[PDB]
Amino acid sequence: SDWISFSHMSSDTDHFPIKSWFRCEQKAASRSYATLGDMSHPQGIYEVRAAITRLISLTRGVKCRPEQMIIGAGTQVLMQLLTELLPKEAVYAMEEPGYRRMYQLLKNAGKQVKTIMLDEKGMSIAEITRQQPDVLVTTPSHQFPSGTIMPVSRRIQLLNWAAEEPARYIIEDDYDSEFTYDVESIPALQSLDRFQNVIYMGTFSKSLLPGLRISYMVLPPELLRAYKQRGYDLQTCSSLTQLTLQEFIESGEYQKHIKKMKQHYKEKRERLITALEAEFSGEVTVKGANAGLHFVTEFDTRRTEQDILSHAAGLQLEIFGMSRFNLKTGRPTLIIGFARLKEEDIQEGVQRLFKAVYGH
Amino acid sequence: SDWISFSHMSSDTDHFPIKSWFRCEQKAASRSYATLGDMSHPQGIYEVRAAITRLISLTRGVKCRPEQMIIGAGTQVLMQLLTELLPKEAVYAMEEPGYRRMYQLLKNAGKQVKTIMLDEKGMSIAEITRQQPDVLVTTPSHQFPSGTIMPVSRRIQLLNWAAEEPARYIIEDDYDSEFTYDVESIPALQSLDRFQNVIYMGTFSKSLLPGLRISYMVLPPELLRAYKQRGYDLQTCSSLTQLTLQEFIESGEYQKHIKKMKQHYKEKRERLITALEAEFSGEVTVKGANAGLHFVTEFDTRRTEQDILSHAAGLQLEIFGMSRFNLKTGRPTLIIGFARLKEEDIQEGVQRLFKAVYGH
Ligand SMILES: Cc1ncc(COP(=O)(O)O)c(CN[C@H](CF)CCC(=O)O)c1O
Ligand SMILES: Cc1ncc(COP(=O)(O)O)c(CN[C@H](CF)CCC(=O)O)c1O
Repeated sequence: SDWISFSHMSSDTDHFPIKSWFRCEQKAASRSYATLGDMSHPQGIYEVRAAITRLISLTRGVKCRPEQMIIGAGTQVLMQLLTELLPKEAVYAMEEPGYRRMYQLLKNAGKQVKTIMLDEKGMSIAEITRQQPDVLVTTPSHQFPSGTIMPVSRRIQLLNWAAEEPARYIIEDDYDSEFTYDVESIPALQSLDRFQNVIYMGTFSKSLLPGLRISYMVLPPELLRAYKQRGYDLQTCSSLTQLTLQEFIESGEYQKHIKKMKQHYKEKRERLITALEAEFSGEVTVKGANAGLHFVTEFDTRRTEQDILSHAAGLQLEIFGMSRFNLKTGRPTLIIGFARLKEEDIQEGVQRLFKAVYGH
Repeated sequence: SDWISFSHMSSDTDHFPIKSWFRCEQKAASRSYATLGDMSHPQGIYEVRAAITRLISLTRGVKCRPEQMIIGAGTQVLMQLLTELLPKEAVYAMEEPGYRRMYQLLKNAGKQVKTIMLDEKGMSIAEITRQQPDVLVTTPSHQFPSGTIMPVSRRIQLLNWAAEEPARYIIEDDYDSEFTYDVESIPALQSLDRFQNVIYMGTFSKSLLPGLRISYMVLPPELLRAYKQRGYDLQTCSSLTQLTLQEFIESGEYQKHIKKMKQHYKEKRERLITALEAEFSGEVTVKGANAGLHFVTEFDTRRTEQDILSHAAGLQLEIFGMSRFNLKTGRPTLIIGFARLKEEDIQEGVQRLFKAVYGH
């Protein structure tokens, strides 16, 4: 099987410093072996939380203390916990299109979920004003899946909405925030907030490996107060993985890895986009390519979205359609992930994509 | 700080084959490295599930197929999932005393939880008959915390109750089931069932390390059918830890480890009990010492339970009281864990316990 992946759900393994990660694991183990016989602190190991706290403060401008952070064996399990801290009758609002898994979670939890359309600045403040939700779920760095980078002006507008009335919350899902392309980084919503109505959520799945299972979220003082009154929660993220992450960060291996990958991802994205317009002779529209590890491609073709997806499968091309992210009409659109995609598979994979779309 | 631990929440690190575990990790990694770039199958990696399936079939007699198993980053997260598969208005029944964390979870989930007292055969079938619950939560191998081993006759009685009426479930929490002392092993409730009304739950926290975070549960066909209709769940247990566990088991390292520890735990328990009656001159009543990694000690003393716990702290002795496990009166009773307890700390720790109980 000679498969080529344009999947957004896969990550890079070719350039991941797996030997350094293991060497960090050995060092952390031989240093904190005796602690492995006990269960971790429910919020996660303090030193690990402190290591992440410093990191996100530098890279995203996030203001927090380690006592506010909770780890974190996946965004969903943390989101599950978060819904139980927020008001039970809270009305949730998600981006349309958006993360369907998180949508289905909220629906299955008996919560009312409203869908918010997007403009060129991302999540529409006009629609939020109209539908009047309680909790916002947004992806500022790189809108999942449209890829729109929410500008500061829109970020300020959401912050104002949350601040002008009591019991309003913003869940900043800062997924896929490590990378931008020929545009500058923008501070997180949580950092621009003059108050404390933002829950910041992050993950290491795209910067490290998705199989590692480490996420985190930062609670506002009152929500943190509600969490501590539980007293029955147990840490879900592995202790070995926590201590390995701490060493990986503090040894400087993480920053060294990120520095290497921004250049790698920049070059690969450039080649892929160049190859796309070359093969399609400019008959492909690329959207949301200024950040993240995926972008969107629309096609002027007589074929439907599943006809394309079907042919791609027969051509051994792993790809997903944009209708996957509909929560609640025009040219067919696909999502193109280039994290796992090997550089040598670019020209071949783009040729296979052409056949899946046009036929020949 | 020269602390001695009688804690039931700690595990053995002195005799854990940590170097073998890492060597298993290296072998599994170099063999399945490419899979680390993708998220695991939501139920867990199939080969890992199959490895656990064969294991529990041999040791506990559990009848199941890998398709029925779900991993599994902790019993609580699996129990959380289980409450969402079972009927929403299901009335739960737990052992009194029992696992307070699991009790608080169910209460926080808006579920009605009834408490069932114990007799010499464990969870009272007479009280279950009287209170008429929907779902039973029990710990047959070693009752948490009383330590009573549920005999087959009582196991059969619970199975009959669940089978004589529709929509009745038994959650077999087979925690602390690896070890018995001078008594024979008893097949799991799930294995003795002539039908399929039992959910079998297990963990590797006591056989391996609690920081590893690997648990599992086996669903009945209909409950499995309800799980698959979700389609939004993500695996919470680390992929590296899964693949390491598989290698650890299949290489024969696990069986070799268990064989070594049963002899270790047997000798240590014997010495501890011998030391207890020697120091206390026979004025200590030991209960529930035929299995598990802890037993119960009652004391004829004028001191209350927290006076004892307080003095133990000042004497640098980590210990917990039995009132910790009350869900909803006589001689003070403490729980004595001997998993982490070093052999050289037995005589000293038992002397410290005497001072905490009697004063001198
Ligand atoms: C909106 C969003 N926030 C966070 C994550 C990270 O979750 P975690 O690693 O468990 O912390 C994802 C990633 N979701 C998966 C990407 F591979 C699945 C995509 C699909 O269902 O199309 C995501 O979309
Ligand atoms: C009844 C019961 N079933 C399972 C587990 C194992 O859970 P997990 O490792 O996450 O799979 C425990 C262990 N509970 C902890 C033991 F250290 C805490 C004890 C306390 O709260 O007293 C337990 O009591």
